[PDB]
Amino acid sequence: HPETLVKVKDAEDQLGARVGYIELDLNSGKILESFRPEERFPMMSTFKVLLCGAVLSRVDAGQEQLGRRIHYSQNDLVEYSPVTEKHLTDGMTVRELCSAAITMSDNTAANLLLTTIGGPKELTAFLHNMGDHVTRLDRWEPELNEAIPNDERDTTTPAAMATTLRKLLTGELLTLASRQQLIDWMEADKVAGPLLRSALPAGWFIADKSGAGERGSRGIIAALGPDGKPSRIVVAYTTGSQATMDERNRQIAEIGASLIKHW
Repeated sequence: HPETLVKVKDAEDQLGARVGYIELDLNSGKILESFRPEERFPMMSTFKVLLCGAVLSRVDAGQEQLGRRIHYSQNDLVEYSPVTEKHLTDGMTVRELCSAAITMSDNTAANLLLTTIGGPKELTAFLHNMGDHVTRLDRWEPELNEAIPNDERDTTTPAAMATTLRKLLTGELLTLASRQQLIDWMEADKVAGPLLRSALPAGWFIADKSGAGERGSRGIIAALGPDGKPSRIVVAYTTGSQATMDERNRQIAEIGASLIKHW
């Protein structure tokens, strides 16, 4: 809705930075709204959905098993590892690692999963071979969050991200069991509190993945819809703002409000 566009323009003016935005019908694939959909934005932790997407693709091929247990060291623990720091002795399964990566945004869990698939270059190769020749991951956690101006490393466009997410959740790439698993992990997201979920009415379905980085980097990707079933995909990014985390959350929150209001 045009009223959602002005909120994005409102967000742009108040934050003093670019705001990437796109709205996409989950079923048909028709873009309902798009603001700067061809510009690049830092992915931040939103890449962790694409990460486990490649992981599930390997699971389908038999190259990976969700029950496989991975042990790791203390030297592997990077900043913000709320789950993986608790399992140095017993280790964690691939399933548990993806759960920590998508629900808790465990940075160490993400790196461990990246090692399984062959690193960021292989995640980029994965996205490339599913028709996404725009999105690229170059670095590991937490270096991928640097968000240097005009740096195209670890970035994406709202359009590429939205269509990629749709193809993972509902596309022909992954099996039915894996599509359900990925959206289940997203539905159980714990660290997207003051965003789209803040404007989400009761009974509405949401499965998302938020992100935060340096230099005012904020973002979220989500499949949601009323009556407990997802019907649209929403992708929103921003970077460059000197604003606090609080306003960046509330700006994206206000964008979600008009989205719901003019559903």
